[PDB]
This record gives sequence, structure tokens and C-alpha cells, in this order.
Amino acid sequence: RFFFTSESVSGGHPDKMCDQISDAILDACLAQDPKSHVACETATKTGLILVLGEITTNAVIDIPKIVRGVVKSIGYDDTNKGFDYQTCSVLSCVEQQSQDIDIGAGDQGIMFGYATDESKEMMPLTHVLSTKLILRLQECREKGILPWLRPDSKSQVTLEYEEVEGHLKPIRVHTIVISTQHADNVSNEEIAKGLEEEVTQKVIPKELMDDKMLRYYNPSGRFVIGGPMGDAGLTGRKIIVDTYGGWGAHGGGAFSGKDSSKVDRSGAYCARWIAKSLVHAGLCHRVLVQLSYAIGVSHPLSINVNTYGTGICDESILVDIVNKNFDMRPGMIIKELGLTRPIFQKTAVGGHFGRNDPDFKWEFPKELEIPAELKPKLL
Amino acid sequence: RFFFTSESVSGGHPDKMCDQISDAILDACLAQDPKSHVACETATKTGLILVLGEITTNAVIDIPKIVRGVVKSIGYDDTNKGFDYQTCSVLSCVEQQSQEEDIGAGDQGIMFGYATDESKEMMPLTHVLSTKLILRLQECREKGILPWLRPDSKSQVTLEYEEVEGHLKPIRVHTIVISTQHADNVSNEEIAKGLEEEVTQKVIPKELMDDKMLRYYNPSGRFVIGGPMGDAGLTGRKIIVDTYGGWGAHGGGAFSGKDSSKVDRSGAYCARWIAKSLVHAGLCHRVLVQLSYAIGVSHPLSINVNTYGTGICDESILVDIVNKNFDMRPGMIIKELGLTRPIFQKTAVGGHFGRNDPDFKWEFPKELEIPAELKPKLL
Amino acid sequence: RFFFTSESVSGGHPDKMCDQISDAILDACLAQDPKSHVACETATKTGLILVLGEITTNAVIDIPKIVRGVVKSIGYDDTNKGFDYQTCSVLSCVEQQSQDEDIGAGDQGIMFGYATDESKEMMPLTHVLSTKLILRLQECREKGILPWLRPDSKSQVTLEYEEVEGHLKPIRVHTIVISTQHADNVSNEEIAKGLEEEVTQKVIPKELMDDKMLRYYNPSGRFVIGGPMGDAGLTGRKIIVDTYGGWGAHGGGAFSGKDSSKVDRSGAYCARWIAKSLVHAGLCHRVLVQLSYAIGVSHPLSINVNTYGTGICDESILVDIVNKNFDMRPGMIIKELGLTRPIFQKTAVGGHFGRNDPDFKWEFPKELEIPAELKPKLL
Amino acid sequence: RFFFTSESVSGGHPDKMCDQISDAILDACLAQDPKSHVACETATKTGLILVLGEITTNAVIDIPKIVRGVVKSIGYDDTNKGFDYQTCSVLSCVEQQSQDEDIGAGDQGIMFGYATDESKEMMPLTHVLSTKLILRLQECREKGILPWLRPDSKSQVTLEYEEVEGHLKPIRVHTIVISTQHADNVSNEEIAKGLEEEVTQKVIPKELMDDKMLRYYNPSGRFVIGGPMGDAGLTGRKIIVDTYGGWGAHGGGAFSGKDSSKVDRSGAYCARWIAKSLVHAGLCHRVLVQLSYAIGVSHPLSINVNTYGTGICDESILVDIVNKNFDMRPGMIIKELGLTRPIFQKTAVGGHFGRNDPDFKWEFPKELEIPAELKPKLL
Repeated sequence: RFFFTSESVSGGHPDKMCDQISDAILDACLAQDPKSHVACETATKTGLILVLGEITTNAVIDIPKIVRGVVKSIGYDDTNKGFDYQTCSVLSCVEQQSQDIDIGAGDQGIMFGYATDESKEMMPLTHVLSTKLILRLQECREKGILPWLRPDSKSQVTLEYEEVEGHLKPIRVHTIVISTQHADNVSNEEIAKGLEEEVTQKVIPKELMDDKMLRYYNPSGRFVIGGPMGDAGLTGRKIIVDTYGGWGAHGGGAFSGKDSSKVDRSGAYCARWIAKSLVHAGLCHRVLVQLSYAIGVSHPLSINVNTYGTGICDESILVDIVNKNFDMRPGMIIKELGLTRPIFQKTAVGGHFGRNDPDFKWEFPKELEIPAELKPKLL
Repeated sequence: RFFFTSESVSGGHPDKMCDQISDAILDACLAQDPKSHVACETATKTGLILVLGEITTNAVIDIPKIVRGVVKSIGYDDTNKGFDYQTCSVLSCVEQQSQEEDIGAGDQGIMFGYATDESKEMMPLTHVLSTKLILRLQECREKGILPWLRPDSKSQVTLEYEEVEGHLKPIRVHTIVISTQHADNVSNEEIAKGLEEEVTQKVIPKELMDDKMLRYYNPSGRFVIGGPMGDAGLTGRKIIVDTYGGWGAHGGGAFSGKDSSKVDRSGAYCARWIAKSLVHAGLCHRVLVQLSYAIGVSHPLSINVNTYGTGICDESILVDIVNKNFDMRPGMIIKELGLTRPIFQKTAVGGHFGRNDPDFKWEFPKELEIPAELKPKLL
Repeated sequence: RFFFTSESVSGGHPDKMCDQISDAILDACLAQDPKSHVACETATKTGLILVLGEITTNAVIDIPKIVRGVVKSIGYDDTNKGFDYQTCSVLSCVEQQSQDEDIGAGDQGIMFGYATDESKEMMPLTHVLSTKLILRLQECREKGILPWLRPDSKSQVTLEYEEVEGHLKPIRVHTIVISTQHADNVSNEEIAKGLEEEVTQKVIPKELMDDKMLRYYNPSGRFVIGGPMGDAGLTGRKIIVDTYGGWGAHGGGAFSGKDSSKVDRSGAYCARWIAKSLVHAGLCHRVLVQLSYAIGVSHPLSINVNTYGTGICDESILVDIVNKNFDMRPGMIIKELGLTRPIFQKTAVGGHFGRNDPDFKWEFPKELEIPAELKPKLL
Repeated sequence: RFFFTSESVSGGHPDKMCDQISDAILDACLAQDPKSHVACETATKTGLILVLGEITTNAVIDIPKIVRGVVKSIGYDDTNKGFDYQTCSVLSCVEQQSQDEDIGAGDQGIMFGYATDESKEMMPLTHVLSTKLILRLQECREKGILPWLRPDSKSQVTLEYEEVEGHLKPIRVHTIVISTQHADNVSNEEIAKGLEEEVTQKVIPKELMDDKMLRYYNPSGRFVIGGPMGDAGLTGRKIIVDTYGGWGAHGGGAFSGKDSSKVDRSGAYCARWIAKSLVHAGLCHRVLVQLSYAIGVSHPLSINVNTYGTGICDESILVDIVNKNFDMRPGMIIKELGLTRPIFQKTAVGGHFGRNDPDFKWEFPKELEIPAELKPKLL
């Protein structure tokens, strides 16, 4: 029995605003040219958005217009809100190419896949809640359920656990944090009310909820003026909220703004896929698959499956099962997971994993050919 | 028995070049004004360095000159090398200002501490080697031991392991990767020779070395023109090479460019400290400590110590020990670890942890009060 | 008898906004270090101000804060107005240094001095009115005499003339133009009313005024959302409104953002001085002096005084008188005209010439030694 | 009898490099879409080019690639030269838009036309030589006639005059200046030798040449490098070299980067046309025509023809003859002068006037319906 903490941030967060914008460009490209190559990043500050990077593509794209559209969508239409899509400046330092006239990996790296049967989404509950908490603030903001709300927001769900010999059963949410931006025309008392009633309660399960849970509502006091004004923001800086909330591991690879040819993304996705499959097939309760690649080398340089002593068969075997049933060549990962599609913008917020959108072909498990010795496997 | 892989990159790597530059500014500030507040980031691309962020300080600083000095130091003096400190452009978008130990943590977040007695440095061997491999390429480049060498370089050490009931004993280096930039006046064959003879051999222990060890020397073929030219680079994008090579966990917090008031750094450091202490004291073989904080709240919001079943004491008994002996208030963490001191530039390369520089006050363990009930623990 | 046209623009005009900002930096520098060297320029667009250039100085300056202060002063405090000093972005790409009489002209060039006794200010009436017209719109805006007014504005005064054997006597204002920005709460009819009554009438002399005089009040229709938003603006792009409204000549030298060591400014100023003196001493009715310099050469490379046949003395004599009484060495020009002073910001709007501010040491004539053969000349 | 000075600069000059780049974009646009609207500017500093402005067009353009191509063409291969087209950074802040005779002038303004029969090109000899001097340095650089030469260069031709009855007859070149950039592998003595032998002598007529003529060859001493590195450069800053070398007048309107719908260009061109015609028809020896426009008003709001007493009738007639034979509506000017064509890049250097390129439809005069009473005029 122990406690754990995870966090998440809203799409109004400058760091995440970048992630979004970057993947907006990518989508824009794949839309016209699926074979596009996009390795681009966004940086934003006081009154500015600077898009910088490289893109090989045939697609005729209007970058500044895409950018602005994303900022608008996020809700930044007023300078008093801290950002204005209509009046802000957009510097493009992207070097575009025409390219006009299987697949060794494009870069070397390390990538991680994680999965836990503690939740339906095969994700750490601690992370799920944290992010759901945030998606709800969006709903509230957009739908008018809480009109005083503003885009730049942040959350944190630390919760209690227990481990039944490797199986994680969560008990209760020990403490809770949420720091949102807001209009000046709202009472501190009025905020707490709305936050508890219309977000916390409506997202946190009653089973885990208590009279006994701690509450931290804008403990920094007030938060009217925010957004990218004052703070600086960059692509791929929220790498952990993008993934597993620090539960598994990370390879260091920022996902957003990178096309699927980048092993950093593909490998990370395929890794999730494997893991999600491995726990589905009842081979284990908890897994952490690690993949690794060499620049210019098509096949994976190394492979590791770390089940937390939970997995019934054993790791020498698992590592094999994976290899037999999965083609981990970047080129094929793209094909199998349909990563040439324009689905990546929506990936940029509320986490890349745990979401069962149809286009997220890595969240639907595979069916794995198993040696007959382990035909008795699990629930 | 199993395999694992970790990676590292050189200070010539654009992503890391930023990390360095950012921390160069920080140092520059703390030099004159220790009470300085710096939340600043760097971005670079083809011919350009863009410094953006915010910093409250009394220090009179020459940012462009600092920047250039860092680029020069790294070795980028020629456009043919891919970057020129003398000729490149420097855009400053930093907003400069003029401007107790119970201070509330100036942000919310999650932070991780890791330690393993598998090595003298209390670090994952896989990571140690990977980074040592890189530091040696520097030595060679700078000292002229391999003059054809160039700054932009990358490494990857995947190695074989065994676990003796929680204790990690490494067996052999299964495979090795190293992709360096170089002058066009080199023979592909000549590179492999020098790489094996003057780096690999002189860093990798003979005990772990063998004839069946795999070697990947610039498998991307050639690599003459590189650096920030072609690639884009940002601060805090190499968060994993900066820490534990994906062995433990991460909170998502980019270290570089942030002053020590930022919990993302302090908490991460203090966490390492705890861990390093916890296995000094023979309480365990392997630990991962997780800290967590709330914005505006001085005390840590939550705490967790995950020893990998290697801990003699049993789990909750020591979460206590930590609390008793450590003051995890950000304000104190600065004082105790002497984080007001301009030591942060050198932190920006070759990893923040595992290095026993005197100024790294978090690498020298603490001495902890222990209930006498625990007289039997570890060597 | 003939007609002529000249124009002017307000300090809200982006092109002029730059000129101002640039000279704001200069002033800021000379304030601390009179021996400062400043060759810097400003560019502005939609949400952005980019300062680029070079400055050798000991002065410790806060450029972004200076910039913002200038924009504020001009009245751009709202995004709806087209610009916001509070929310806009400021990119500094200027390279600052620490500084390590008969002295070399710092650059080669060609410069012009002009003067006409047609007016008290020794300036073309056509230009005087045009600019006065604009200064009045400022007065009205600032003083609240016309609160609906907005900063970005423009004017144009085309005037009828007659020449009495070289002497220009103006007859009447043939046509008039004025295009101002404004709040959207104002009626088209209400604008024309206020413009005629509170500016035109209060600036244009009744002697020159008529019932037949043409009037062009925002003929582009509406003009609510203007400023640097939409329109690109640069330093030294309004070189003619800065000087003589196209009456004399120009050397091409942008004045603003350049310190007084730059012959482009000094020579131009000294030239005005000479001219103003030459017509004061009753040597002529109308003069256009041209100066010319060589890079690294202290003395003027060439000299020319073109009186429009209005000069009693004959030209060969004049250019002598000039030489005898004036020290046209850049080094001296600075000393004599007190150009080490922070007076240059206010020079950046409403024209560099014709204004009898005490600090404008080039508007107060000299007393010249004249051959006794021609004590009979003009009033 | 008197002296006069004019100047010019090479296409390597940063200020002029911008002018070129800007008009390169324009051409690029008109190429696909003649009805394009382009109001864009370039700014350059160290290893950086910033393109900013607005363009309404259907044309699909690759701005960074065009830019780079222009810089290359100009000769900046080596960061060693002060600029490198291959390695420099390109920031695009241009706001691009799809597109939704007798139209109103787009903007208000003042414009000038000048012509002098002192030379074949109907231009001031002082300016012609100055610029020819520079074109020759190009020839030499490009053709290898002087391989040590480098692109950033500057010239200045001050020459002696006489006017006989309003007719300017030039006598001799009093002094000469030329400051060129160069390779470090060449001597100061060797430089002087070349410029005198292979430029000065091969451009300056021997009739105007002599032994007493002054020579200023890199008086700033050395000039190994240069370019945009260490100088700042902007579009439309060399407005005088672009036109008449300060002989006539200027309206303040920067030509380059503006499409022909901009009266600043059209009016200036049409003005030259008129003047060139007026002196061709033997109506006078020397003319300066001034045009003037109102925003949104199609017809010219004012008109003036200043012949320097060198015209053969009153000046009210001339003003008539102009009106009768020319349609000065911006809309028509475009049609008659074929200003929808991509000819504007080459205009950006060596002056907009005096060059008898076929595409320069404003340099070939018109035939004017003059009265029968004035059938006796001029040679």
C-alpha cells in the first residue's frame, strides 16, 4: 500500500499550445501529401508565435493561417485573456521542399511502451483522472457550463494505491490540485464552488471520492492574466503528460510536430500497441515494453519487455512472442497503424494514450499467436 | 537475465546546445545576483539562435555575447562545420526585470529521484557508459587525439543484465552505437579504426567487452555537414539523457534554463539526493523516490519511495526516514544544496547526475537518523 | 504662377513609429554616454516590433522597455486600435558593445541643405502647413478636443504659388487632403465637421483659405482598424516628410536611429544651418546647399550652393563665404551644434527642420564674414 | 560654372540587397498572377534575412527559396565573405492572401520626374558615371577580370560643371571615390592598381579625365569583410541612388517591394516618362515634373512642370501639353507602361532610370501633340 502522483495540463498551456500548433501543421501536410516528411517545432512568447523546423512535402500549405486557426480554436481571442489569435505575430522560419523527383529508421533512439489493467483504458488511473479533470475544464469553458473559465489551466491528481502481488488496485484519491485561469469578474469563493461541483465531482469517481480528500484550488491565489503572455512555451516540453504521467519510462522523444517516419513517435506508439496487446491476451497484469533503434538501420537494435513480476509466462518467452507477431520496422509500423493519416492534431492534447478514438490504431490490440504451453493465461 | 538500452548525445547536438546556452545565461545572472530568477529558453535553427523567456534580476548581462561564447566553446567556428559562432544571428526576445525559507513552491509539479548500487556513481551502468562514450569523443576532439572529429555527435549503449533478487549485476555490452560528425577528409574505414581504438576501447571496460559485441559506426553512412544546420533544436528536449537514461521515471520538467526556485529542478535534485543517501545508508540496493508539489504550497504535497523489493526495511517505514532527515521545502533545498551558485552551465552536458563534481552538492549523500531496530541492513 | 504639393504623416504612422523608436534608443544611450555610437533601425508589423542594428556604448540600456514606452506615448494601448504597447512582442537583434574632432567622416555620402524666406521658419510653406496640419491632429487627439481621433494619420497640402523673379509668394491653398484613423463610434458626417472646424481652420491661415478650396477627408472611406497592423513599417522610409517635402533635394540618408557621428545626419543638419544663415544674412532669397563626404576623410570632398538666381552675390563668392565661416568637419559639427545631446527622439516627428526648439542648434543662424564690396544686399 | 557630387552602391550593399530581394518576390508573384498586389519589405542583419509585409495573390510562391537564390546570385557563397546564402536564416513574416483602368490611387503621395539633355540617357552625368563605375565592379567581379573583388561595394563621382543658358555642359571629373570589399589575399597597392586600370579608366571618359583628378580608393583602409554582417540593411533606404542622385527631387516613396498599383512607383515612373518626353520634343533642355495624388482619388490631384528657365515657352502651356498627351490615372499608367510584368528585380540595382532596357517602357518617350504656334523649339 502506497501513494502516487501524476499531472496534466490544458490545451491553453503555452507548452501544449505549441504541441498542438506543430501537429496542426503536420496534419495540414498529410492531408494533401501522405508521404510528407515534417520535422517542425513551435515556440511562443509574449505576443509571438515562432514556427521553426523543416518539411519535405508537395502540399501547398498556409502555415500562418493554420497557426492562427489553432490559437483561435483554443479560445485566445482577447489580449486581456493573455493572447489574441487575430493580433499576434507569426514568424515562419520553416524550410520547405518539394521532394518531387523497407525504410531504414531515420534516427537513433530509445522508446517505451506501457500498459496496466488497473483501468479499462489500460492506463494508470492516476494519469487518467488528472487528464479527465482537464478535459472537463475544457467542456465547461466551451459549453458555457462555467463561462468565467479561461483556457490556460493545469491539474494534478495524487492518489492512494495498493498492490496485490503486482496487481494495482486503487483505493482513494488522497489529494487534488487544480489551477485554472479565469475572468476577473468572478469571486474566489465562487470559483471553488464551481470547481468542486461541476468538474471534480463530475469526473472523479464516487468510489474513490471522500470527505477525506484534500483540495487545492488556485493556491497561487489569483490567475486572471496568463497564457503565453509572461510564460514561454515550446513543443515537446510536456512529454510526460503526453504519455503515462511518469508511471512507465520515457525515451526523451517529443511526439508532436514529428511525422510518423520519426522512430521517436512510431516506436513509442508501436510500443504502446504491444503492451496493450500483451495485457489483453492475459499474459500479464502490467507491462513496460522498451524498444530501441539505430540510425539508418531498419530493424530494431534491441528489445525488452519488463512485466512487474505480474506476468505468468516469463520474459525470455514474452520477448519472443512480441517478435513473432509484430513487425517493428518503422516503415511497416506506419502502414499497420495507419500513421500517414491526418489524425495527429487531436493527439496533441489530453494525452496520446488511453483514448479509444477509432483513428488511434495503436489503442486497439492485436491477436497474438501463442505456443500451446501457455493456453491457460488469465481473466 | 535481460537486456536494456540507453543513449546520450554530445554538447554539439542542437537540442543540447540550447540546454547549455540557457544555463550559460542563468550562471551569468547568479554570478552577480544569486537571488536572480531565470525562466529562459533557447531555440536554434539554420543560421540562428533565438533566446526567449523571462528573467527577474539586478545583474547586468550581455546575452548575445554569452550565447556566442558558448557556441564557440562547443567548437562551431566554421560555416562548413554547420555553424559559426562568429557569423550566426542572435535574436533576443527575453523580458528583463529589476526586482525566508518557507517560500511556497513557485509552481506545481512532479519530480523523480533514482539511485542504483550497480555502479560507483550510483547510476545505471547503461547510462554511465553511454555518456562516458560521448565525453571521450569531446576529449578526442578538443585534445586533438582525433582531429578529424566534429562536435555534433550521438551515442547508444545497449547492454546485457542479470538481476539477483533485485540486485542488478551487468554481464556484457551486447551492442554499441555511435554516430559522430566529421571532416570530409576522413576515410569511412579510417573512422571505424579511430572510433574503436581511441574511444570504445578507452572507455568500455575489458570485462564487459568481447569479440561478439556489435558495432554501429555512422550507420547513416556519411555525416560531414550537421549541427543545428538542417536540424532544429530546443531547450529541455533531451530530458532523459539529462537524467537516468529512462531507467527510473520523469516528471516532465526540463532542467536547463530554469533557476533553482523552480521546483522542477530543485525537487528533481533533492530527489536524487534522497535516493543516493538511501542506498548509502545500506537501506536498499535500488530506489526510486518520487516527490510532488503544489503551486504556492511550501511543503511537498505528496511523497513516495519505490525500492524494487531490494529494500531491507519495508516500504512505509522509510518514507518516514526520508521525512525526518530531509527538509523538502524548495526554499531550504536551495540553501542546503547551494543552488544559488553559478554551477549550472556545466550541468547542461554529460548528464545532471552521476557526476561527483564538488559543486554538485546533491551527489554527496546525507547521514540519516535511524531507529536502532534496523542494525542489520547492507554492506 | 504655379502649383506645388507636399505631404506629412503622424507619429502613429508605422514608418514614423520606427523612426521615433530608433531615436528613442539613441537618446537613451547619449543620456549616459554622450560619446556613444548608435547605428540601429526598427521594423514593425502586425503584432511585432523588431529592433535590429549595432551600438557601441558604455550605457546600460533596457531596449524593450524604451520601445514599449514609445509605443505607449504614441497612444497604442489597445489591440482594437491596431496596436498594444502592453501586449505586443519585442525582438532585439542588436549587437551591443562596451567601447574598448578632426576625425574621419564615418561613411561616404551626399547631403543637402535648404532654406526659403517665404516663411518665418525659413521653410517651404507647402511643407510647414502639411506638418502643422498633422501636429494639430495630435493636439486634438491628446487634449481630447477630438476624442474619437486615433493615432495613425496622414496629410497632404497642395498649394498655389507665384514667383517674383526668384522670390516665392504663396497665394492660396488649392486643395487639401487628410486621412485619419478613428474610433468606429463616429459618424462620417461627424468626422468631416470636426476636421474642418477644429483642425483645418485652426491651422490653415485665413489669408490662404477660400470657399473654392478642395477638401479630401478620408476619401478611402472608413479607417478604424489601422496602425502597424496590416501595414509594414521601417526606419528612414519617410525621409522626405523628415526634411523639406521634396522642395530641395535629398542625399538618401535616413536620419533617425543614427548617432551624430554619421555624416548622413550631421552633414544634413550643418547644411540646413548654412542655408538658414545664408538667407538670414540677406545674401539671397532662396538657397539649396549641397555637401559631400568621403569615407575616412575628415574634410568635405565637395561643396555647392545653388541659389535659385535669387542671390545677390553670385555663386562663386557664396561657396567661399560658406567655407570661411563654417567648419564642416563632422567632428566639429557635433561640437558646434551640440549633437551629443539626447534631443533626437523629438526630432523623429513633425520634421527635423523648421522647428525653433532651443536644442535644435542648427535652426539658429550664424553671423558670417562678408566682403565689404557687398554691404548692399537685401533686407 | 560649379561642382556637384553624386553617389551609388553595388547590389552587394545590404540596403540594396533588400531592395533586390523584395522585388524578386514581386516578380515571382507577377509571374503567375499579373493582377497580384505586393506591399512587402526585407530587412537583413548578421546571418539573417527577415522578409516582412503583405501580399494579395493567387501565385504559389516559395519565399525562402527565392530569397536564398537572390543572395547566391549576388555572390555571397562564404560565411567568410560576410554572408552565406546556404547557411543564413530566413524569417518570413509575410501575410499572404488569395484574391477575392479607372480605379482610385491606392495611397496618397508625392512623386517626381526628372530629365536632362546633358547626356544621352537624359540623366545627370554625375549619377550615370557613379553608377556605371559600380556596374563595372560587378562585371569585374563576375567575369573574373578582378577575382580578388567582393560584392559589397560603394562609389562616388563628384564632378565639375558649367551651365550655358540653362544647358549643363560638364567639364571634368574633379574627384573620385570608390570603396570596395575584397579578399584578404590582396594588397592595398594591388587594389589601387586594378581599380584605376580596369574600372576607373574603362568607365570614365578620357575627355573628362586628367592627371589632377583626385582618387580615393578604400580610404577607410581595409575592407576584407563586410556585407550585411556588421551593417544593418533595409528596403527603400537607397531611394536617391535608385533615382537621380539628388539632382531633381523625391517624394519619399521607396520603389522596391511595391507592386505597380502603388502610386509611389507608377507616378514616379510616369513622371520620368513625361520628363524624358518633354526634353525629347525639344520643349526644353532640363525639366523636373512633379505629380501628386490623393488616396482613393483616381485623377492626379495636382501637377507641376519646373523647367529650369531652359524651356522655350511659359510653363502653364507645358502643364497643358502634358495633360493633353498623358493619362496619369494609376490604372492607365500600369497598362501603358506594361507594369504588370515581372521586370522589377533588375530595376533594383544600378538605378531605376537612365537604362534603355526594352522592358523599361518609361524610358522610351512619347510623341506629343504640341501646338502649331510652337513648331519652332529646340535641337
